[PDB]
Amino acid sequence: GFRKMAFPSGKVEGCMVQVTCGTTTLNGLWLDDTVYCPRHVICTAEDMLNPNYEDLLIRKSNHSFLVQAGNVQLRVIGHSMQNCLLRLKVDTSNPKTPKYKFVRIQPGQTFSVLACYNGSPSGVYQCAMRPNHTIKGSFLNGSCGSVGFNIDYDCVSFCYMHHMELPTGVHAGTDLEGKFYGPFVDRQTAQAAGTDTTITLNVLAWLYAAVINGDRWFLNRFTTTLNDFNLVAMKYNYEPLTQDHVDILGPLSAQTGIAVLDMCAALKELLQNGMNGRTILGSTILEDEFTPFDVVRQCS
Amino acid sequence: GFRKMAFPSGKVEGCMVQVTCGTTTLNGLWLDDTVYCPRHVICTAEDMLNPNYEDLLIRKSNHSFLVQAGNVQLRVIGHSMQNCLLRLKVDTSNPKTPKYKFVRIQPGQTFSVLACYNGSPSGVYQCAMRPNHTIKGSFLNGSCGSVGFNIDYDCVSFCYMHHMELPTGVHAGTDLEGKFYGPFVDRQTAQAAGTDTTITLNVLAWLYAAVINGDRWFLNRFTTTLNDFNLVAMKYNYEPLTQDHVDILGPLSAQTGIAVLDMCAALKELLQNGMNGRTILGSTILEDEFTPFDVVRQCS
Repeated sequence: GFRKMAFPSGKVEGCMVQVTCGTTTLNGLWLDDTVYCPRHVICTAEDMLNPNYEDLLIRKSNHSFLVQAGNVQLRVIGHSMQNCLLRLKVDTSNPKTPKYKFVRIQPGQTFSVLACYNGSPSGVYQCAMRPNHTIKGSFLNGSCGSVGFNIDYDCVSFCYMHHMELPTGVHAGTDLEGKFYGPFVDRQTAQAAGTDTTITLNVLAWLYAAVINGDRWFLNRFTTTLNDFNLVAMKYNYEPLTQDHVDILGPLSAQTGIAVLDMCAALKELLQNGMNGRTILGSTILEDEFTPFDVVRQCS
Repeated sequence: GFRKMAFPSGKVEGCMVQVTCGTTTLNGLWLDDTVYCPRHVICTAEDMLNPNYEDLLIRKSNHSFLVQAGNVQLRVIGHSMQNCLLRLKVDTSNPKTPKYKFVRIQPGQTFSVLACYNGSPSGVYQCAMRPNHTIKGSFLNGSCGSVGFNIDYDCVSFCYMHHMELPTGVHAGTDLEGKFYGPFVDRQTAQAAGTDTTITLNVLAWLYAAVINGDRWFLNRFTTTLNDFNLVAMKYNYEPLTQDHVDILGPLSAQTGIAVLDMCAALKELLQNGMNGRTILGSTILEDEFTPFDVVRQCS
């Protein structure tokens, strides 16, 4: 039917390093003469419950950080903290640094994650930021420091760095300025994901994709309004829709001829009676990790 | 719950080229001083119904093939045919050639596909060879020449090249010796996928993964035998199981303590009554594009 596709990972692979302090190793991101990694690399098992990061960091020598690219040591010559990241100054600029920028993404948006083990890339996956500010993700197990990204023609937009696994096994992390997505903290403490919800905009996008594919069976038999839509959505643990969501679906509506509120109607009826024994795009679930942007890029 | 992860694509990205003949463009694979591409690149719209490949090829000059790496022309200096592939000799060895080999995979096995547009990589996905020798794939739309692969530490095992879209929109292709998977032909003709089935071994693997994850709810309440298992499988359009499949599940059985025939029992009961309103690894479908090998690599 329709596959979740990740961005090609080559540009990011050449930026993955290992960073070791003491007995703790994780992944860092080497761009130009900086390596970024989770600041929790400086913690012992005992530090991790309530780490004095500022104190811990200022006590550390540059020599205490072992940064390896493959097997090659890059000497650190400065360290500073940025929110919940370390910015390590290294003695070599990465010759493989791509064109990049750093972006903070919004809940609901998608990105690719290059899962790594101690600086070795092992695989790539496509995911979304959940409304509860986690990633369901479930590979980032022990690959803290692994990064999430989007690629716009030649430019790499880094948007996530993995820091922690929460109790449910979902992943929590920061943007590349070191600011957590969601209310989580980089310590080993009592914290849980909020209740999650289904990304309604993304489901609508996927319903447009199904239309783009040639599916029309599920088109609405009745009209809805945004309010009446949101009463059902929520019974079904879907995120409520706003007019601004309605607008985002503009181009897809244009491409397909199926008005946005007609599609909201179709989703309401799919939820209440249609997805009983039926499939769309070959699937029995309503996919929510494709954005309107993703659908246009892949289905057009 | 559990994500399908593709291999990192960097090694393959640096091998993607565009090959043009006449008005037809597609992707080729540049390794050492050879470029491989679908031989149907030499066809016109009219050739494509019943192409005389041998004649077409022998009439062609080397100059008639435009091979571009990015925007850089590689001059072809010989062409020969290999089954349904062209092997073009080019004047430059790819400096980005990784360690590679070519393997033919079996139905049921998995691989990563780097989907490209006219030699530009656009995304990566993980899929399986269907029992009916197609890929459900649904991105390979206009990216003939795109390749499928597995990566074993440092070595790239190329196993697929995309050639055609069949009427259902599934993809058909060859191994890197140019031999089709399945009964398909590289012409525009009357040919269809066979009826497909569910990859039973892979579903069993995923049930082991669920156990590895901490799920035990679905464990069998009754015993089965291989024969009695295969009567149900088939009602449900699952591929029958053999003893050799039973054996392949050896290591997973070892790791989990759940005997293989106990897991077959659990699947039979999941099919007949358990997957009614319930989920495994967060999903309401029984996943069949993870092999026993994949599960060990990802869940261990």
